[PDB]
Amino acid sequence: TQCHYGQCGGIGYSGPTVCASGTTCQVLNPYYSQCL
Repeated sequence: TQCHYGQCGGIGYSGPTVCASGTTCQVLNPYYSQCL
């Protein structure tokens, strides 16, 4: 699971899209999404 403030990823990101428990994948930009 992607860590806090890590890039969970947006469109085109096939890596760890699911953030760790306690963090939410928030889409900031189309391709850039971060675990807040």
